[PDB]
Amino acid sequence: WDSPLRRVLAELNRIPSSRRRAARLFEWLIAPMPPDHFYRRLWEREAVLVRRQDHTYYQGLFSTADLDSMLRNEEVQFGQHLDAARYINGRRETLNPPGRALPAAAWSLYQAGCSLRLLCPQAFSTTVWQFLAVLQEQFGSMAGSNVYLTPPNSQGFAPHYDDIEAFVLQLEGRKLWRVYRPRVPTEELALTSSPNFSQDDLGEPVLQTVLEPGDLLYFPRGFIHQAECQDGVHSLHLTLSTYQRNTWGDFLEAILPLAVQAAMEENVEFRRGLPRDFMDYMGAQHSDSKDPRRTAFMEKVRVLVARLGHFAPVDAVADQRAKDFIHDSLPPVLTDRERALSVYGLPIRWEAGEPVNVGAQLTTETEVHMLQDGIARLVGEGGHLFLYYTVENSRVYHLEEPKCLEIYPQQADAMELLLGSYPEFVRVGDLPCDSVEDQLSLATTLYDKGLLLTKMPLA
Amino acid sequence: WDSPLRRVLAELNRIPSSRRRAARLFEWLIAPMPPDHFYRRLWEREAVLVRRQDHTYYQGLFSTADLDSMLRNEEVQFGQHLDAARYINGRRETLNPPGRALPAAAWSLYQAGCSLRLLCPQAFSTTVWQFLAVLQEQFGSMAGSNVYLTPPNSQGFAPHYDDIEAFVLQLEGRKLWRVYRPRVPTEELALTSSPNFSQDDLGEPVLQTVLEPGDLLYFPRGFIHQAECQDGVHSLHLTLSTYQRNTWGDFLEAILPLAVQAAMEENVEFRRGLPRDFMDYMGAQHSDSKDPRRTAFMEKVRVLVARLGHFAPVDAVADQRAKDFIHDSLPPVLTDRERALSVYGLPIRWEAGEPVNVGAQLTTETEVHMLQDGIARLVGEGGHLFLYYTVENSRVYHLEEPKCLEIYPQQADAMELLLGSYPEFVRVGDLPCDSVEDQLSLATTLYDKGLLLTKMPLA
Amino acid sequence: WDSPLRRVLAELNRIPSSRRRAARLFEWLIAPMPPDHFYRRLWEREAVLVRRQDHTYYQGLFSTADLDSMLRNEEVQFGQHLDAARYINGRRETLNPPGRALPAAAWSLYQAGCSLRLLCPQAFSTTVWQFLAVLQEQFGSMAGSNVYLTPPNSQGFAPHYDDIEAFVLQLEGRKLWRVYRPRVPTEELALTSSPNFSQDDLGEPVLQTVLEPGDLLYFPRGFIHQAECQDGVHSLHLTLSTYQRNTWGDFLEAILPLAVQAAMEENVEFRRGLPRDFMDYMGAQHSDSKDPRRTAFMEKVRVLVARLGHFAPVDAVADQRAKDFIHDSLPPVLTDRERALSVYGLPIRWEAGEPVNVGAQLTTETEVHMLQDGIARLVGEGGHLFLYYTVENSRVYHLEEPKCLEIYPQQADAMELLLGSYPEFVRVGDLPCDSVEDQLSLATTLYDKGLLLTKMPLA
Amino acid sequence: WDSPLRRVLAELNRIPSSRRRAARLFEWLIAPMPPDHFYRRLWEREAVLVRRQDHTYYQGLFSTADLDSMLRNEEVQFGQHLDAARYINGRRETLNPPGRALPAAAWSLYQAGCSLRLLCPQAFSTTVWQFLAVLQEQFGSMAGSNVYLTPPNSQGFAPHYDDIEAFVLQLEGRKLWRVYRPRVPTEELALTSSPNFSQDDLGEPVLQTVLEPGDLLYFPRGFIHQAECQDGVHSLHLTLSTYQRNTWGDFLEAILPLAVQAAMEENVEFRRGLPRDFMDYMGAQHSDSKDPRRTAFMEKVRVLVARLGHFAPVDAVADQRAKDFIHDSLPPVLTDRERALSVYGLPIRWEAGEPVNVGAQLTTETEVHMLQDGIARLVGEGGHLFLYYTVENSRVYHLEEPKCLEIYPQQADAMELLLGSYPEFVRVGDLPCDSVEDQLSLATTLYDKGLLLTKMPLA
Ligand SMILES: O=C(O)CNC(=O)C(=O)O
Ligand SMILES: O=C(O)CNC(=O)C(=O)O
Ligand SMILES: O=C(O)CNC(=O)C(=O)O
Ligand code: NI
Ligand code: NI
Ligand code: NI
Ligand code: NI
Repeated sequence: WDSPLRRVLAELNRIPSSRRRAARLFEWLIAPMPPDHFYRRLWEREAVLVRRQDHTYYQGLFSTADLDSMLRNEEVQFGQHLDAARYINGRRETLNPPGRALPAAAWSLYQAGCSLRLLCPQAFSTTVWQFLAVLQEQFGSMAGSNVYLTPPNSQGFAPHYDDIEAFVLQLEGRKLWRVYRPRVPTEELALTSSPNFSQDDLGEPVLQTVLEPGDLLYFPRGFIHQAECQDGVHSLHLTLSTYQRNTWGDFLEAILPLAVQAAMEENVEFRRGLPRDFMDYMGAQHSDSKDPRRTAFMEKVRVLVARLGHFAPVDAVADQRAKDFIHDSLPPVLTDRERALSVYGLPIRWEAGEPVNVGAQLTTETEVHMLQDGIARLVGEGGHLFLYYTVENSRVYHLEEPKCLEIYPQQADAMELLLGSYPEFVRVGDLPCDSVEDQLSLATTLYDKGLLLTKMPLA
Repeated sequence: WDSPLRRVLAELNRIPSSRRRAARLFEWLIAPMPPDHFYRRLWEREAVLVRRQDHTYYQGLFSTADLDSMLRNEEVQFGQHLDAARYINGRRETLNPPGRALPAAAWSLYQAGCSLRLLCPQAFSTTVWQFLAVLQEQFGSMAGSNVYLTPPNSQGFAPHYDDIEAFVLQLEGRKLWRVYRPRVPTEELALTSSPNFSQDDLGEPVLQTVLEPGDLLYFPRGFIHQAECQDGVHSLHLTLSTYQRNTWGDFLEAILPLAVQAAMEENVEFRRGLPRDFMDYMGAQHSDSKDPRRTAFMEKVRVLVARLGHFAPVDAVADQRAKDFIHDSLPPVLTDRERALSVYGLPIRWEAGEPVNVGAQLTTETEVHMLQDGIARLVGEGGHLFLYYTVENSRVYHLEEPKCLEIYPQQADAMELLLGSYPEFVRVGDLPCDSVEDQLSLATTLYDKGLLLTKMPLA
Repeated sequence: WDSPLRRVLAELNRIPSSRRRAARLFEWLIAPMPPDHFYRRLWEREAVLVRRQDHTYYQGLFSTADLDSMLRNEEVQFGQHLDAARYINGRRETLNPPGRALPAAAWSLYQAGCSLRLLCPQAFSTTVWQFLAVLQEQFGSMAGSNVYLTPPNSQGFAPHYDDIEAFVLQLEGRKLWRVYRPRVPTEELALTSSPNFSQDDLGEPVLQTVLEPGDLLYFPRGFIHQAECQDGVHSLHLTLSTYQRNTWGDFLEAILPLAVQAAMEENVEFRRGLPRDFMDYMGAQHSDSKDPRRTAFMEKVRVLVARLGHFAPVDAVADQRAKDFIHDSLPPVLTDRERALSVYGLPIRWEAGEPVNVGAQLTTETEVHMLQDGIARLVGEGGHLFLYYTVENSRVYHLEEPKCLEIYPQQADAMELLLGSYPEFVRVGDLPCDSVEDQLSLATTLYDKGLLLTKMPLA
Repeated sequence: WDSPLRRVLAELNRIPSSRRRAARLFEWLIAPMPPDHFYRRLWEREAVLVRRQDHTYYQGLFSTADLDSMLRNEEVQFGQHLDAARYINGRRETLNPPGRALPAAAWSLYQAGCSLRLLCPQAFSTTVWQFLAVLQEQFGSMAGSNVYLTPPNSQGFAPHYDDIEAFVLQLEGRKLWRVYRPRVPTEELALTSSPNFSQDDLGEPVLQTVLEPGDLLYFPRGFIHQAECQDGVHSLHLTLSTYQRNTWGDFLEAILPLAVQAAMEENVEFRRGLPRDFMDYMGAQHSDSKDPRRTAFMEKVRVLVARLGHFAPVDAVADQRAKDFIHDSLPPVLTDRERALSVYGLPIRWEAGEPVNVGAQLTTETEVHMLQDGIARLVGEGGHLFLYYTVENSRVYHLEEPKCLEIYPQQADAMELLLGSYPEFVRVGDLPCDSVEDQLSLATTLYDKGLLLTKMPLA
């Protein structure tokens, strides 16, 4: 009734800092490999196998039993929540009947040699939720997961790459995995998922191995992979994915239109007229021209492009990606102390015909900090100040719109101070505001919204 | 019956190249100032006044009498075609009753002190159309016009700047003009039109002068200007306009997103993942962060942006701007020769119950060149090659959608040759083509659309 | 140079009432057959042939020569303006090259046996305009036209029926026409155009005849018809069309949803709750049920539909249809008298630097009547009162948007009087308004818009 | 652990027929008054107070304790889920802070003086879900409910009337209600919710009582009502609501456009052209006319409308409303026996390592019937046969699309049979199909979708 995993979880509960929690969990996830080694040399470059030598490593995360109660007690739909898949004679085809996915239907598909894939494990299981909710804080990119249940003597899926950084957690059974290097430069760190491939289309595997429970297998986006079950045992695995559209390229995409517009507003060379007659030497039809105006034009394009770095709003865009990450974020999993010290742990309830324990209000004396570290971001838009937060997000991606509350200019400095000083308590009375009304109102607002905690329970 | 203008038109009819006709008329427009001096020093830099000392210079172009017949014989509409406005006691009013602009309404508005503005003189005047259609060819930019009639002792419009390069042709009467240099760096070569300014907002004119018929005033976008009729005499002028959104910045706007897209598809530095914690040091909150990872991130942006220049498809963007110019352009004005030697000049008509003078096909002995030099442009899009042309455009702006015909790859070299050797004749049989048929095919196709003239009439 | 057509138009210009003009021209159009006989017994009932015995009857209306000038001097396009079609071996081919329809393209198509179909003759021909604009006034419905030119020894089009009442006016040459009664009850007075039919689909013609210039052929919507040119001569005809979607059913479609909505607002029977269990006895599955609640339900539906007649806003729907007709209508063709006595005839012009002949205002002594009888209609919408008018419409269908001016409540009676008493003159001072100022101002507005004429010119 | 409510549910769980269950529960709901009396003279006419003399009638349904838990354990939002309302000094006020509804916020709004309205108790409560699911089966119309919780000495909501038939169940505390007869003819059986009224707009009540636990207070749409908590005690009630837009009027709205369309296709008088001159005597300007042609037009509009009943597709519209109802319907509550005899009862599951308890397929000897009576409906669209069902609906209104499966016509008569013949069993081998493959495939299909039960479990 215990695993390394239930222990690491019990551990996370005791570490006060969300930042520290995430770092710790990631260490665990890849142990004995050190994070720092992994991130500096292996991540995005190398396929990685961690032979755990433990069969009980991930016990308490997720299991086929979990799925079977899920099909029975939760409204799981084919195509929305669960897939049914078969690769045979170099040909894959989905077999989801439309509508609800009942055990009866599901298990019949298993018995016919269809794998089952559950698209949002974190919606229906609180242990996957917590796992992902913690790890996303150290990835600075949303982490989602798919759970893959493959029957004996069969392959579910075709060889292919994905558009995310993959962590395969083997959960039950065994599977033969083949992983390859990218076939060409343009497939390295591929931007979008590949078509399903055929076996002719592949080279040699860089890594071929039989995974077993507790084992972990990681490979960057672009690394083609397949996986089969061999001798009368099955596979269960959870693959954890992150880093979707989180490239330098995606950063520039957002920076550029702004930079050109800043440059055109602020500097008259970007507002000058094109030549009257550039059409006489620019264009496909003239790509071979030896007119020297051609090479002047090119050279001016190149410097003007270069000169836009100076006008790029790197900070504003970082904030905008921060805002999208908040929106993308799973809502936080509280420690017991965190809940107990917050609005969620106030003991006010309904007891025999009335509400009992109206709590204390917060005073200048109350000491406070941000509930956690990875749940809020302050962002300027149109000369206004908004705090976006994760605490009301659903455990389905984007099920809620992005949530935020205004921060008035007078309260700005205090908010920045709060965000920047987690996890160090601070007197409400000591927040850098003009009045005492402002100090209270800020903290009250933040406390009521489930963003703040007090050193000692209000009641 | 004769004027400097009617002589220069007659002269244009005898100059065989449309390139040369355009150069000549601009030379005429600014005479005696040299075009190369003007474009090298004054264009985009400085207001310019040309005291013609010839009050007949522009006769035949446009007169108030034309305006009057126009109101009576065409469907001229307030708002769409004609504004009537009054500047008094520092306010700008607009008095456009809705609907038709009859002579009776228009002339009473004028009698109450209203200035009348014709928005598209070139829709109702063949002499204005021809003027602009020739000039657009040596501007590389659409040339617009507006005609302004002001009654004695009034100002129609409040001071402002325009977003276009303006040439003011004083046609009747006299007007006192004031033109000011740009007030501040950001209004030099301004991007968009000004609001109505008050006289408290102005500095000192750089030029204040009373224009008389025949004179010319030019001032760049961003130069504020205002005008009034002074004692006992009205004014008519035509302002010729061009260079709307035709700047280096506009070219960059289109280039950038293509460039970033090509860099991501072609180079993995762009495909690399952002740091997992850039949010810790980047954002409005960290403007003044000493952290060594901010300056290293900023530095990388500046170098990646610089590297986009190597990826910029400059030629394809030039073709896209050329295609928009073809779409923006007035349909061409043919010389007597160009008409006679083209499809428009074919003698074929209906005569006494049937068609007669049914003409000869072209042969491989037929000698050809493009009908004019500013009527067509070859553009590549999505693997295919298209010839966009102006000969079916309307004298109303964008009343027609962009027009083209497909050029197959076999025919591309011949097409490129024809565009590039205007106005030298080429035997159809001497065209780069893989077959005689291919030779005939392209020539026939271009002749029928009115894109081609033969050395001798087909009939 | 004189023809029965040119005489009847010269006659129309001397008939002071537009109502009378419209009735006169229809009498002419079907002479010697009396209109009252035609509309009582033949209209919507029978195909009618009128052998004119006068090849000159229509001379002046439209000729193939007019088509030729129109291809050359107007921007006539294929598709938009002009179809080129061929019917052979039982198959309708359209051969419209895209773009301009120059004479050379069009006549070669005609020489390859294509007929040409001009879609909006009234846009390019003032005499067809006049013809249609006059006739619409006695149809109560838009009068459209197409011109069909067919070469010798060919058929342009497959047999078919159209959705309009058709009048075929043979202009040149000869054509062998066949017209068929409705093949079936459901095709009598058909609602929409037919597909192209083969000859296997056709019964026996009710009329088969060779038309010669001056003849007329009429047949109702749903009568199939086809036509070929036979021994070495061409044909040119003009088909006049009208009564598109102008039925009692069309009137009902609009009446019903207003009637139901008023019944529900004004009477509680319509508001009561359906029977809690009607689904047990009503539905396809209970077609042949015997439950006596099914037949009680059916009888309640029959009585409630019946009762909706009492709530039908018949007059309002009449006005909406009239407003649609105002929008649909061609702009009016003024007699010389009407032009002289209106705002269009006003002699104010620009002359040598100045307007001249500034004419008097209306006074309460001016006598006035509406410019014509079918240029305006007063329509109540949403508590306000609007006068919709046709004088600013274009000769292209719906090229302008419906046009009205607000008629304030105080002016209603005067407006109604004017509309209802054309063509009797009324002194402005005799109009039913509350003030003299109100009398002058209604009249001035109408006059200025071109809706009114004065017994004597204002100048 | 017992109440009249749990007994009637326990009673309900032994009644084999869903129809009978629904009838039974409604009887219990208004006990001791007979349904047959209520529906025949009370429903839609009268206010109705059922004094229960039994404070424990509804115990088990919903309590303020259930609310508290829900705030605490479910993601309940202000606006979407909960409302916080205060009626004071004659003004309604909404006091919802954006976002989540936590006990803290909720109970302080309670103690400030706000009522708390829960807009979808059936989403969070299984008992209320069962209640309504059962009742809707005997309303033929969606049953939905709101729970209102008002603190002592306040009023939450101003006087108003509603667009539904209301059943107020008093659950806790006591409220003094006032109900009113409709104020005027047009308010009787009102179509849309009234505005908030003042105590001026009101009349003198028709009913005025202090409600008490176990009581019920019914009244029809249009009936005004307000309700306060006087000295010393709170209120908790659940109002059940139905008959939103289920009127004769609404039936006719859907019937008519199709009636006219059918009439125009099937009968030529509905397709005959309007008079050419109706505009001369029809329209608001002629509402006074004495033209006898007008009275003929009116009389003709009237008969044509009355004639539309013959063409009304009454059955098709019944089926469409039936389809809308299946879409609006709560998913069913199975009995223990229904569960056991269906696909949901199958004992199939994931034992330690494998699936086990694979049920038997069905055979021609299996005895089948519809899972319940109010869960499916056969509808014809475009000669296609679709069986719309409710078994996958959510407990949130229209959260899902209308769900269905296609009945092929070989199965048609068999499907019809089952629907018509519940709750009595039928051999699969006796179903009216051509072949045995059809017999089986229909029953299988219906079984796996949760639509069909077997006499004995398949395992
Ligand atoms: O005519 C005036 O008073 C103002 N005219 C213009 O602004 C112009 O020609 O561009
Ligand atoms: O002229 C033809 O061959 C066909 N004519 C028509 O279809 C017509 O006038 O309605
Ligand atoms: O509970 C209240 O105060 C008011 N309730 C209602 O208006 C209702 O049930 O319809
Ligand atoms: Ni994968
Ligand atoms: Ni200007
Ligand atoms: Ni026809
Ligand atoms: Ni209510």
